[PDB]
Amino acid sequence: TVNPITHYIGSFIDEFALSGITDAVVCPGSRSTPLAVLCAAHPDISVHVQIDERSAGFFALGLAKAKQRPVLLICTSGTAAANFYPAVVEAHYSRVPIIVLTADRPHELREVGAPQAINQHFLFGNFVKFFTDSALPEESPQMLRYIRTLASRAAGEAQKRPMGPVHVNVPLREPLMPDLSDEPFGRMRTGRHVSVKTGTQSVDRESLSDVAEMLAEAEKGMIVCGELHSDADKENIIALSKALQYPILADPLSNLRNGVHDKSTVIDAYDSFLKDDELKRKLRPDVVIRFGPMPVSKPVFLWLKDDPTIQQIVIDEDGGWRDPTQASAHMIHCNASVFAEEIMAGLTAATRSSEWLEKWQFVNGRFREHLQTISSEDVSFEGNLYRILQHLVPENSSLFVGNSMPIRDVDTFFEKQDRPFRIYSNRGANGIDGVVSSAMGVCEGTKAPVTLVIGDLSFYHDLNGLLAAKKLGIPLTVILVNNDGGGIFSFLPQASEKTHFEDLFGTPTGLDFKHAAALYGGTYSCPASWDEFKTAYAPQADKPGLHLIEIKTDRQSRVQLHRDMLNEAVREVKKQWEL
Amino acid sequence: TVNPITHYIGSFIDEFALSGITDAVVCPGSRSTPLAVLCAAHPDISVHVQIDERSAGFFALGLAKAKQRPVLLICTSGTAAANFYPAVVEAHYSRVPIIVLTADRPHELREVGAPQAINQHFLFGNFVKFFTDSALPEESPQMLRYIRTLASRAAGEAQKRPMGPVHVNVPLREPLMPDLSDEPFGRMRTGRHVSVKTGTQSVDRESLSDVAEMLAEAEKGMIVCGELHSDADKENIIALSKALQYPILADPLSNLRNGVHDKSTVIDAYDSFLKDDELKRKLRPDVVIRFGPMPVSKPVFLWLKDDPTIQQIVIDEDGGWRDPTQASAHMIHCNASVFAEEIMAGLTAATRSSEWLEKWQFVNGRFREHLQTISSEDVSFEGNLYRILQHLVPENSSLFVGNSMPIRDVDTFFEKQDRPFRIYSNRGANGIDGVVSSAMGVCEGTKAPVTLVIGDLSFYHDLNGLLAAKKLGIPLTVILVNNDGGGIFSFLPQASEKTHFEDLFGTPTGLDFKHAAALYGGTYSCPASWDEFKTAYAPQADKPGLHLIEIKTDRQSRVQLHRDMLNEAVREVKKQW
Amino acid sequence: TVNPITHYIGSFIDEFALSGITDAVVCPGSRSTPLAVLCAAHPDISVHVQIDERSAGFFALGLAKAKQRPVLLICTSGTAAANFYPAVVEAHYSRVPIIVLTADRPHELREVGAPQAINQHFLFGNFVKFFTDSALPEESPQMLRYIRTLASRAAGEAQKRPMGPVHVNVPLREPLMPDLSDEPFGRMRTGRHVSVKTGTQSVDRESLSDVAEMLAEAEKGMIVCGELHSDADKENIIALSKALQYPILADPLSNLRNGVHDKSTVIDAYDSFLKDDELKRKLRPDVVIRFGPMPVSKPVFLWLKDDPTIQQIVIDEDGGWRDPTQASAHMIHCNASVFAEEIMAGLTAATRSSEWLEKWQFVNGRFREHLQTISSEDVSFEGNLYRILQHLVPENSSLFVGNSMPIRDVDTFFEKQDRPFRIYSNRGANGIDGVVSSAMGVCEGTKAPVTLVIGDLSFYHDLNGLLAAKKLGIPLTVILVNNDGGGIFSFLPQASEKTHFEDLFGTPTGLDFKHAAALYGGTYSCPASWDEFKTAYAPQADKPGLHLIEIKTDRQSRVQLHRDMLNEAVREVKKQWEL
Ligand SMILES: Cc1ncc(C[n+]2csc(CCOP(=O)(O)OP(=O)(O)O)c2C)c(N)n1
Ligand SMILES: Cc1ncc(C[n+]2csc(CCOP(=O)(O)OP(=O)(O)O)c2C)c(N)n1
Ligand SMILES: Cc1ncc(C[n+]2csc(CCOP(=O)(O)OP(=O)(O)O)c2C)c(N)n1
Ligand SMILES: [Mn+2]
Ligand SMILES: [Mn+2]
Ligand SMILES: [Mn+2]
Ligand code: NA
Ligand code: NA
Ligand code: NA
Repeated sequence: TVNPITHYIGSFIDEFALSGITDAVVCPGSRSTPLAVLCAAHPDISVHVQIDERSAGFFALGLAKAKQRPVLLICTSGTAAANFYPAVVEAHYSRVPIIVLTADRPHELREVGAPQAINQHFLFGNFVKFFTDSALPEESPQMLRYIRTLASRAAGEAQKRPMGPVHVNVPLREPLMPDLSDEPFGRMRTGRHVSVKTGTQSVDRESLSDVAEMLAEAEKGMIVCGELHSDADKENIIALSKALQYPILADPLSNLRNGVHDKSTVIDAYDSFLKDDELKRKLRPDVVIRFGPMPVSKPVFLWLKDDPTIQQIVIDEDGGWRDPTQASAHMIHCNASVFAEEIMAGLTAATRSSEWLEKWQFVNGRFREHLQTISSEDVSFEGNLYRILQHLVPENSSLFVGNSMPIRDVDTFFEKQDRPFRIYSNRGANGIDGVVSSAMGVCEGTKAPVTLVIGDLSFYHDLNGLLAAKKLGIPLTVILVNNDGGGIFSFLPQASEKTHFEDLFGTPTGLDFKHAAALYGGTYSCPASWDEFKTAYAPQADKPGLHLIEIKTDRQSRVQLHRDMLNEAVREVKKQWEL
Repeated sequence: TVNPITHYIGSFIDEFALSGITDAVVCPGSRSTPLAVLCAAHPDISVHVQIDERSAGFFALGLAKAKQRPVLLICTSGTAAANFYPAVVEAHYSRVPIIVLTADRPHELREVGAPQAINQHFLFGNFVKFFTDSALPEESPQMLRYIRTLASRAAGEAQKRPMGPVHVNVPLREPLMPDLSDEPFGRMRTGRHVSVKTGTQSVDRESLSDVAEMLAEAEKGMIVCGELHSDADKENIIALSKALQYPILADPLSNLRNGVHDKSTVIDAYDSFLKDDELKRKLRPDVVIRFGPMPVSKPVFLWLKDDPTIQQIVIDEDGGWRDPTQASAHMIHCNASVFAEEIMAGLTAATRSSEWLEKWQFVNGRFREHLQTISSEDVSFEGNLYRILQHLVPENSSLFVGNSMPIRDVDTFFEKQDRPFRIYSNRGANGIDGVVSSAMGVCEGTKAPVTLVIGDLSFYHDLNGLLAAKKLGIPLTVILVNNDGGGIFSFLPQASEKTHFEDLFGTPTGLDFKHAAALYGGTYSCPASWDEFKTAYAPQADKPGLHLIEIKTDRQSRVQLHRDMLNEAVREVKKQW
Repeated sequence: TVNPITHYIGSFIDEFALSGITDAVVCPGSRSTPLAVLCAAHPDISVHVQIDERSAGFFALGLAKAKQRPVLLICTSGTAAANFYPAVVEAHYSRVPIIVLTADRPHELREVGAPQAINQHFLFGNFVKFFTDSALPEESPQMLRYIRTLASRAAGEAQKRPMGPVHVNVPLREPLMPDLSDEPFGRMRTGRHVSVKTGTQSVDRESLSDVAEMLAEAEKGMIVCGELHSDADKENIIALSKALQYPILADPLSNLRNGVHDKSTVIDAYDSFLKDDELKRKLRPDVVIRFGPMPVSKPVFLWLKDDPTIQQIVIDEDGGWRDPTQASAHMIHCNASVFAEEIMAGLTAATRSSEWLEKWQFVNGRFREHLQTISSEDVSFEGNLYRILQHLVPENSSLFVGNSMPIRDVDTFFEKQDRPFRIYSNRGANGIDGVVSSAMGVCEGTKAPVTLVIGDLSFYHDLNGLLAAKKLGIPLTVILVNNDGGGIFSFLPQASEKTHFEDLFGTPTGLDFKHAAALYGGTYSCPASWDEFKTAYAPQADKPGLHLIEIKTDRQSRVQLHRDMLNEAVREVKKQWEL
């Protein structure tokens, strides 16, 4: 008897391959037997095996995040699928295309207390934009058309704007092993069963009129740019700002701070200097153009929120609604490059004055220049790491930035610079979970060196993710910023309420992470100065190697030091202004 | 200028305490500040701080599994809550009561791209029997009544049969820090705002007629008994099987293989000998009574499923539907003790024939007796562990058993004995996830020694759960069964196909676990013999102390040796006959 | 002191008006007080009061279908909202924008057995693309920004492609009456709080290459056009068929059969003649281009489904996936006009051969000519009503076509003609529910005459929808095709199993509908010939006026007369073809 799984799943897997899927992250199980095996057999899909399904999730995340096209993510029936939940959520908010396949029992064994079986229908709720429970396998030509169409449709839904996770629950009946000598991947058509052509979203010159006029009329504007992934969008946003002569508050994930592009318009110190009331009044713009999601900067958020008379224009091609201020005045569902090209074409020919832009460049330059006069030697002040690391991230490598303080410190401390490198971070939901695995995935995805900057609780959180270093031979340099607990919470007003603060917020572990390096076969460094940090820090991607570089820092004293440093620089700016 | 959070959340947490909540498992975060601070400040609730929310969830699972009453599980907004999903699923199917509180942002900050904010409504779907999005804090008498009522209700729901997880999403608005010096816990009533009294379920004399008739008139019955947690139900199920003279196929989770109760009726080798067609025909029963969920034994499942003419009577007080054979003939939603007694009170004085019982005892005695003559010295054969460890587990302690082969090996090799101890396992959904933390929770829950028997892939899966040892000073003995990979898959007929087997199923980590022991401050042992295993093995609960005992075994040769051993004790049974 | 509801809900309703809402369909209730009163008081919103929520829902459906922009749909707490489900489902599949607002009890009165309170959270599941449970009313400036933003957002989501229903559940605390003397609609800005600019989707020249290339090369192509709304799209689809010389199988809902456009390419008898295997064999195309949802024609479906080697190109601007054949070869997520212009731009100037097209025009013309010769005098044969009615539908009016046989008969017997009028049908889910109220709403919507052709079970189903005639003074001409039961089931192979058929499928009512006309103050006709019909039939929209025109037909003999009549025409075609 032919087993219907051979050609049904064969066709399913083959069609994903035809769709451009080149990678599959697979977690072991018996029930998922045919999905796994057939991904392995298929010559166009590379299989990455991961034991911990939570890490597996964030690994696929990182992979897909790197290439901006989907990867398969496969597990067996039971709590295995439930473990994907954190990564699916992050993928949903970050708009990362993932195709989740979960094996399931057939109907006669569901909802009746069979071993390892759970309700997998709509498991991920609305975090996935497409869900289906595939038909029990069948061999008819009509059902093979159905299964290939399902695969294409799933891949198509993942890549369709609001890119995100999709979910196919795959019930499978016993005899699970596909017959690999019976052309399981056999096709009827020459190429793709169905090719899916998704498109760009545009808003025309005319409906854009209100916005063009307010931009034509406002000398005082600023562009706020969060996470960016498109080169074209970056070139065009930069061009747009020169045409308007508006400064760009550039979030680190925007990657406008680091590159050979023109940066005269780029402002990198705003998170610090905008905490001052007086500089805010001075730099208050009449109009704001936002690109991408909200920047990391809390002071930019508070600024737009607490001053709603500032007219915000929000550009989001995907047509979502990302504006926690409730104060934005225009929500524009337009490709960033189309939007910028249209505005530029509508402006008059006269080069605008750069006076307004100069105020910003003045405040920014004077801020950074004063910071330079303040010592960065002390490795135990957490801030200094970033003041040093910015200059050392090798050209064309990736920097994966942990949540909690590291993404805030990168924002605070990274100045604009001429060397290309990519900053990545899990900013859809800001989890400290699966960060190691995301960085691992990014590495698989880019095939270039990756540095991961990460706090100790986060590191601990995804210790399991280090398995990929050896098991998959994935090179990674981890900069572990270890202040033994949750350093971010020291910034809360409630940090003085000391009877509970340490138990419930500081939460130290006391862990010696050199044992984690050994566990996962990585090398270990614990530099006591930047000279020896520089000697230790050498990311690479030519061969396997896990390098843990641990920096011990003092969370109990960092807040006052941090604030004195910045306040002192802000104070200097105000003095220069008065000259 | 009062913060409404002070008394609103104060009243919320205080009421949980009034309901009998004594433990809160708490994961750090900003938005959950009042939840965590108030649990900490309240004199009746012990706080257990966990960093890894996935671990935290299984830690709470184990705590509530040990006590059969709800604990609080708390986290802040975002992917934190999503990390509770695996434990919530297991609690759902194991029927473990847990009250999940997830901090959220307020409305003006939801669904709008705010930092760390996710859609938390109905987060766990129907794995939870009760969900609500609680009101934004307000301090009026009416809303304080509402909030106290919600806590009790949440508590009551988790304990209402099918016990299980419940979820309250708690949106909170800045000023987050409650004012501790302003009587946050103040009430209007002397005790509980609302006391919830749930009850036992009963089916009456009449409705049990057809069933009590068939049992009376059937000589050839067996009782299948999986996981049980009731002392009364255990006694009565035994009483019952004496009155009828039916054998009891005791799943390890029934715990009927290890206690002071009478065990003449208890059968423990069935999973092994029922693999033979001939012994099955000899011992084919007319009627089967089931208590608890499905036993671990696949052969018992396949028996009832492939011989549908065997009449099954399934007893389930919770009214669930656990029977993947699709062939049971009576589903009875009645308390196990009430059912047993009603069946017994309707039996005549006609002292029952025990030949049928004796056929079972014969087969069990002969199986065990022959196996005993087989050498157990080789530490590298996985089965031997359980053959030795059975006699070593301290009295009044707990053995937590990992999924995959360990629960199966416990089934195969644990014989009935008089030494009392409890066996636990995550058999709701058989995950290899969070097993270490569940054992950790059981230890906290019982304040008695705990031994965890776990395979290597599962141990790696919840390495992070070991943090509880130093951070919470919970003692634990871990017997790490390391065969470097997924040993269970070797039993599959598809293990023969070699090109992919190892990659996709074997999946070795090659991890050296001594480094893990160092990481979490545990003492390490790697005994080459049962003598040094004995010296190393010393579970205790008086002080902190993590002990990792690694047994290296060979999965490549394990199956063939396992089958020989067993097929030989079966052959020997068929001859003694 | 002040009631929060006054400015909270006031700001909510005012912002909907600022969004473009001009109509609110409202159902009475106590808990929905502020919603209904404030809509009533607002100068830009017309309130339409419907008692039966199910009718209300379909009425809102027709109103929004007519104008292609959203309306408010409002009811109190409880089963009232559950009665919107059928309309919401139809709006979802038909892609009709509706903003559904449901009043609710406050938290302290929910899930605790309070009178009339049900769980309204996610009431409509995923039939709505946006749902929220709004905050309890508050008066703070931040919450008035939140609620105005919510109104904009709800409106924006209903109009955002795949247009459809959205749901806001509105919990309200008692004292419910807003203070109308305290400027409930007061703004913080001049004009819209946020303006939402949706755009259009385009695929660029380059990713259209393969499809353009195959279309330039395929002589034998066909365009299949289902429900259309855009005038630009019609013009461009027609232009494209001439550039390519492809016939357009024009579904009645394309409205390509009844307008001033060039119809030289329009094929109208395909549903009939494509039932024949030999004509199918002769007219088989290599490529198919689909616009709009699937047509009504079952024969076209089965054709495309059973010959998967016919290469289909489906254009769907909204990004959905409408193809029940599982056989399509390309899904293009692109504006139809844009797609059309791109293909035309890539075509050479060379004369396109018209022989292929002439085969189709020949078949169609011969079919229709032979049908001309078959008499239509018999008012008891249902087909005839449509052969007569097509020339009688007043120019610039609407024909709303009931589901079941009417839509099929319209497809069968409406030929192309130069007279303009619009045909509407609820083809989203094909329900026989709410058709009257839909019609009523199309009349409110177009401010022009509406004719409704509907079968008797359907007409019975929404008898309540006729209240809108008296109560709301809406004129409607109802052509009631009464065959006493489910006429359509006679085409089933199972109409022979007489032992259960009449009981389960025929389902006669015996109802004398003149009582219904009387109940609702309508005038009644029962024409015995087409002459009496031509005399009674006079759709208008200047005054109130409900006209019920009943046609009694015989479903027992219909099928054979129908099939004989069409097969006769088909056979004439083949004869003619041989000459
Ligand atoms: C999965 C998850 N759980 C909890 C949180 C709440 N949270 C935000 S920051 C933080 C502490 C992070 O500590 P660490 O990684 O050491 O960085 P640090 O604060 O020391 O810079 C926590 C627990 C979260 N963001 N994600
Ligand atoms: C969370 C989860 N992922 C995957 C599975 C599928 N599964 C069942 S047993 C097993 C292998 C476990 O290996 P180990 O703990 O070493 O036990 P062994 O098979 O060697 O006895 C797997 C992957 C599961 N049950 N749960
Ligand atoms: C709400 C609903 N219920 C049932 C159906 C199934 N259905 C399709 S046609 C039909 C019969 C309708 O009869 P009628 O309106 O008299 O038109 P006729 O069939 O006589 O052409 C039914 C019940 C449906 N489409 N919608
Ligand atoms: Mn830290
Ligand atoms: Mn193992
Ligand atoms: Mn009818
Ligand atoms: Na492969
Ligand atoms: Na406490
Ligand atoms: Na009005």
